[PDB]
Amino acid sequence: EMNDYAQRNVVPELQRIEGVGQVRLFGAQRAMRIWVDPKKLQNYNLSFADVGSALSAQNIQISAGSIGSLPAVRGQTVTATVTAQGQLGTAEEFGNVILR
Amino acid sequence: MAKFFIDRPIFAWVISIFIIAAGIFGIKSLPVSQYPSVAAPTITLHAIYPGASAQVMEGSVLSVIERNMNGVEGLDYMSTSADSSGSGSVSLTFTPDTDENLAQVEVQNKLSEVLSTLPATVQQYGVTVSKARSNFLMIVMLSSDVQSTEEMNDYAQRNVVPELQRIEGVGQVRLFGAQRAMRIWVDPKKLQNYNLSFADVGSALSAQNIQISAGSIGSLPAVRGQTVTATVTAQGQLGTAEEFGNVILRANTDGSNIYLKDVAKVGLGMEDYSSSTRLNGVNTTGMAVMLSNSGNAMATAKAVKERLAVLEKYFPQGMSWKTPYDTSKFVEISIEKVIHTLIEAMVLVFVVMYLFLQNIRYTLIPTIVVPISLLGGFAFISYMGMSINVLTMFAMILVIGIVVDDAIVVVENVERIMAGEGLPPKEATKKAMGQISGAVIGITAVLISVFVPLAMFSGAAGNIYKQFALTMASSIAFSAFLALTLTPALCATMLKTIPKGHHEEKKGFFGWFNKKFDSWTHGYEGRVAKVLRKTFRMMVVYIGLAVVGVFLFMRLPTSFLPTEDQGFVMVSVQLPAGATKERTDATLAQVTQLAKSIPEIENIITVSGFSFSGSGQNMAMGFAILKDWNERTASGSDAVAVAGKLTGMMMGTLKDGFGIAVVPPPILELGNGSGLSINLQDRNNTGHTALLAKRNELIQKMRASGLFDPSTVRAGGLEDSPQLKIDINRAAAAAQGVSFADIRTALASALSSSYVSDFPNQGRLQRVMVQADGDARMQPADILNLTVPNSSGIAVPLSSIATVSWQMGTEQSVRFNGYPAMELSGSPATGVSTGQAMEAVQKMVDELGSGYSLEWGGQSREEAKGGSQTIALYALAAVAVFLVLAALYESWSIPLAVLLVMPLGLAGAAAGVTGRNLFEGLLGSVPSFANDIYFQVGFVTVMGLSAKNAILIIEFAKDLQAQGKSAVEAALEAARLRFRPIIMTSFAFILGVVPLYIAGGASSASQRAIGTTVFWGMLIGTLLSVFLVPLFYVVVRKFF
Amino acid sequence: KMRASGLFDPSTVRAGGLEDSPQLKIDINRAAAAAQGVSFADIRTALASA
Amino acid sequence: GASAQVMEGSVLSVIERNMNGVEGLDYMSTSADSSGSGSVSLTFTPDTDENLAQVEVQNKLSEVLSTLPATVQQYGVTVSKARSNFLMIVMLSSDVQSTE
Amino acid sequence: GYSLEWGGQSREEAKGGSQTIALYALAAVAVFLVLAALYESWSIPLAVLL
Repeated sequence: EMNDYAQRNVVPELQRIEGVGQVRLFGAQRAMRIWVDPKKLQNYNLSFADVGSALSAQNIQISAGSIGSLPAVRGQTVTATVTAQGQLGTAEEFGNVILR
Repeated sequence: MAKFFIDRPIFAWVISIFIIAAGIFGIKSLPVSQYPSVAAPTITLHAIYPGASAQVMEGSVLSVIERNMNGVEGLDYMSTSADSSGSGSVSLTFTPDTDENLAQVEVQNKLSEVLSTLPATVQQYGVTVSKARSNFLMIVMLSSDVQSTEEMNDYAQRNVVPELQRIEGVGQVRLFGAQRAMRIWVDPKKLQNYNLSFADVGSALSAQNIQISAGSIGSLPAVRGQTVTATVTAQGQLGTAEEFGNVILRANTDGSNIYLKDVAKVGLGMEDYSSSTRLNGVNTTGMAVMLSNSGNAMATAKAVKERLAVLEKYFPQGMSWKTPYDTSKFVEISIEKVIHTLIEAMVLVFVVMYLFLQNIRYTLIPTIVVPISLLGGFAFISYMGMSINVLTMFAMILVIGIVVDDAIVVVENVERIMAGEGLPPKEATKKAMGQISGAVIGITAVLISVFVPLAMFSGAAGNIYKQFALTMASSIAFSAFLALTLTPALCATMLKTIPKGHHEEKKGFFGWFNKKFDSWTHGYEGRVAKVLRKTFRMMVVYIGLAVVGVFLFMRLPTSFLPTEDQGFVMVSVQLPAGATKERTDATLAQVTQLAKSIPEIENIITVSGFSFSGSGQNMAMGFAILKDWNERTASGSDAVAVAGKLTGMMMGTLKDGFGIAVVPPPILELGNGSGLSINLQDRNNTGHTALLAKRNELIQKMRASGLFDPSTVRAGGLEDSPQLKIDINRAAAAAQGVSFADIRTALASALSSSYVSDFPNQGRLQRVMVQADGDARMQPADILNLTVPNSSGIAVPLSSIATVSWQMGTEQSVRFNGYPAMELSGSPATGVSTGQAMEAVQKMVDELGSGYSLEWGGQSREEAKGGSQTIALYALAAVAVFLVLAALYESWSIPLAVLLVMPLGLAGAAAGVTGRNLFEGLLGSVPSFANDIYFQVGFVTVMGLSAKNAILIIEFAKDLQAQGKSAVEAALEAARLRFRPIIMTSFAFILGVVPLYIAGGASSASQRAIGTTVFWGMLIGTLLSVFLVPLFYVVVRKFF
Repeated sequence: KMRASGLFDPSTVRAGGLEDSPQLKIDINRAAAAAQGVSFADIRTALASA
Repeated sequence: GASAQVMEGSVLSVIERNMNGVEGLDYMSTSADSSGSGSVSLTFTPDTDENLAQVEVQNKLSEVLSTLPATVQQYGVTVSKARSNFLMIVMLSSDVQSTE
Repeated sequence: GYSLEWGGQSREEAKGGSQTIALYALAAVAVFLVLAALYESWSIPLAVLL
């Protein structure tokens, strides 16, 4: 938690000083680590490439667009931007990633 | 020097010739513009990503770009801005004294490795690295009334743009509009009828529309016996819409394959259809000709107009160029004003010298001395790498009296010695030079010591003051060197020997003028002798005048540059959220019909879909450009009255939306009128509603419990908008045959556009874009779900899985220094400085919880610094002038006698601007005079000239005491000897600034602000100095 | 007209550019490609891998 | 896969027409053969350092990198501020092996 | 419409055509100004320019 708070609030604030060239944080920031048991992949006949394809296909930003764009017909009045989340940000959501 | 240059007139004449030649070579090698390099290096990116909201674009590109733009040498601050259009801008502002090219290539080298983790959509359009600091020369408009916007844009890009940026002087031409592209208007009903989609259409557009590299017959590893080598050309790329209409999508087993002309609509169009430009109601393109550094602006505009006439000789039926706004005409009127005041100053100096010195051979001396000093000042301008602009010419206007004053006071002493002693002009000029050589050396050193700390500030005001300092100090030094060398030769060779008794025994008009001037001098000497007895009452009334001058100076408002008329008024139309382009165009047509009913407005430029306060489908802007200054010579003809009448007509006629009409200020980098901006940042990254609640709490605390003019304080960003968010249920998709990439591809193909490949269109290469059908995407009902991963699979639409419902979401995202922020606006309403308002808003943001900070941006960063740059430098300049006077007079107390004319100019200038404000407040508009840059430099010039007069009086009084005279007697003879040249240079300066007092037209506000300041300062300073300087000498001689 | 004039000696005044050579030109007929059943990816790969 | 017409018209033309505005530049000379290899030669004024000109060329080049085709953005535009004449020709000779 | 341009040494040789008379006039007026400064006469340096 302190290494994640240092990378987001302490490191980019003190590296804008005239003279500072490198800020080497002894540690690492936050990431989502998935520890896979290889003995369970032999039972369900799965591989790491299937997990990678399921993580690349189900976790992506969905940029839909807008309703009533600028090349419109004569008569359009209401314009509303469509926003789709379509993304994962918690561990209990990442636990339900569909493989097969 | 003075004894050496009198017996050798050619030795000074050739030095004057060298200074003339250096000034000519400097004038012929100076850049011409209107405003100098005031700005800091600023880098703008302008990334493109169509079909996205503000938060998605922010979390996609802005957080990845801004997290790696740290460590660059000289970075001051950074900000990112995004909206719902699809274009985000990252403004990186650097520190001064930093090279902008190295900073720009450092941002480019950082973006070269930032771009590797960017998505594939922003890599096709590319993220450029540009600079915000750019010049501005001309605007070229093209109206045809028979063609469209895209055809005129293509004609300008093919025949006008490559011919305008090839001449000398033009730096960069930027078009205002989208280029041509191949739009494929695809109907999804034919796709779901023929069981197609958009992915196969994009794959076909990437597959058939492609370039082939076939190689060459007879390569280098050849066989024994080959003689002929030939290359193979295989052109398999489409370039016609009829060729694009026959793109095979899927071939059947029997025949009749699916084309692109039966399930879609292929045709030429624009790229985004966002921005439009109109001039008086017709279709009009846009070109912003930007000047380059070290170039000319007067000849460049004439060359652009000649090239436009050559192109108009080959224009088609309808098209005609028209330039509504030009900045090159801003500088020819200034040079014309400089030449006009120079000619008028020569005329008045000739008139005064013919009235006083009663001859014509004396008048030839300053008319040679002054232009060589002007050329030496121009040579010192060109040596330091400066340029010619409005501030340089205003400083050359303000230095006119200073370079004639040393020419007058030398020849006055020469004529006085020749009339008194009857000597030949050689010995008389030698005696006058031995009298006043050290005096003019001390005057020159005092003027240099005054004008040096003006060029020592930091910021925009320092960049403004540096031009005035480096012009006026150089002109003073060159005029002093000319008065030391060349002027004794002109008084020695050109002058005639005065006749004893017969000269100064006039008959005619003058003898009466000589008798009246002698009676006035006797009355002035009697008044001085009456003043020189009661020293205590005169001292306490001088102390009272000094403290009331400090009191009148302290109660003045502050400014940097006052606003002035430029010839155009900027208007902005802001419709409510959820508005299309048809209501925006109707309101802009109403704005045009309102602006056509005003006789002051000449043209009107109308821009739809783009504004300075955020771009969108409802924002719009306009520029109402007025007529010339000759036909607008009235009371209600300035841009402020036109803006007020336009606001009053917009509030009464424009029903849909609201539109404000404000005058454009001076230089944007100097935000005079921004007040106090607050960027309320968040550190813990809570959300958007908590930051909005905190911004509302700050607004309510600054309105009800504040003094920040509560009628005008508001959020200076953009309000929220209703949206059409969805919630894709993964549990319903996992229990059915619904994947996740198919919904993404369906939404990105329906509600947004796609860029697949390029195609050649008459030499150049343009884009090919698929936008499906426009009519289908009108209602919020979206039913397109498909793609079961084993078949076509039409099972259920996006009704139970999507759960479409309306929401309220923001349409703008602004981040400051990595953290998101909200833009505010303050105002120092009623006589309150910003130094306590900053502490008040600091306490208001400190009394909240931990995790909410602030950051002053724009103009408030220079006012955030302490006040140790004006008072300390002024005290150092004053003590350095004191030490120069102690070196001159060989004493310590008499420099304190000279230093008592310094509050007199401040008191006179403050009383003059207060009288002008109270005179214009009862008979006109709001007083627009304050403690700006022009008032300060006028106070500096009247301080220098009053100090010069005081040094001359003190040097004339000090040498008369060594011959067995007292203090009051030497002061009386010094006043009697110096009554004439002081009133001579005062009459010359006042008659020179009389046209500067009532000047009207282009840039007339700055001319009035310098003119009334130097007028009242010179008047009150002379009328107090000629009665107080012998009193100061007397009360110092006895006091010590 | 620059040669054989007395000021410029012959056999040394030539052009400084590469002269034009006869090249091979391929015109793809998409109508026969649609009627016979060959896509554009096959001819492109053949011409780029030959 | 380009001739001498579209290569100098789509790649070298925009670079030549947008390279104007740089101070010191006296003349330009672009050349493109039939093998698809362009060469823009920018000649400056004498008495002027290459340190500022070499970064102003890269500043005026990166603005037109987005309107360039996607093929020339992968190979990039190489900047070589070298002379054209030859100083020395080092010849290596051996009678025991081939020249490769 | 058919205009010519030079290259390399020819550009410098074409640029150094009008420099000679201007250089001679500048050297002559420099000698004139220096000898008028030193010997304090206008008639002295006119006999040196001959």
